[PDB]
Amino acid sequence: AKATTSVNYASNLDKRLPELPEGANRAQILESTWSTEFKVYDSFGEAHELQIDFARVPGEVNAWRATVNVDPTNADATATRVGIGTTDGVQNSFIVRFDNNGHLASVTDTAGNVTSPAGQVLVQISYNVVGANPDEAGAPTRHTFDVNLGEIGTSKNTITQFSDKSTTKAYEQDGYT
Repeated sequence: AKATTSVNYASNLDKRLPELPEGANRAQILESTWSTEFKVYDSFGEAHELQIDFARVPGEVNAWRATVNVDPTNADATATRVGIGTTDGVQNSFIVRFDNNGHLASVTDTAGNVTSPAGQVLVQISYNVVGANPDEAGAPTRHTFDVNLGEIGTSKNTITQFSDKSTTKAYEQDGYT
């Protein structure tokens, strides 16, 4: 068994999606969110569900908040965290921003850590592997891997924000059982 080390995403987020309204109902939450899921693997051979939900940042054009959880039905226990270069001092969301052409521009985590202005965009992810024996100090054992959103400034194999149907999804990961 090989633990996942990278998950690659591509495809589009519809620039025209409505912002989530104040006191949204069930149908309104669904309408304002693009939800994605994909299977990753831990080092013990077990599969986990990686869920990333995207929604526009109210009040900032070309900006979306992505909320990430491994195993949504156990998300309190997995305590997923995401960051740029780290998963310490951070929550489980990031803001992805696009330029006026619809192309990826930056990702910023909840601590303010931000991608370089050019090149590939990697978001580090970690979560507790539940049931795994804790570590030396007793802390829960975690699995870390990257989410690769593509190359800044290009549409090929990269997440985009055009005025077109939402299609963003994970296309590949590298672990297996």
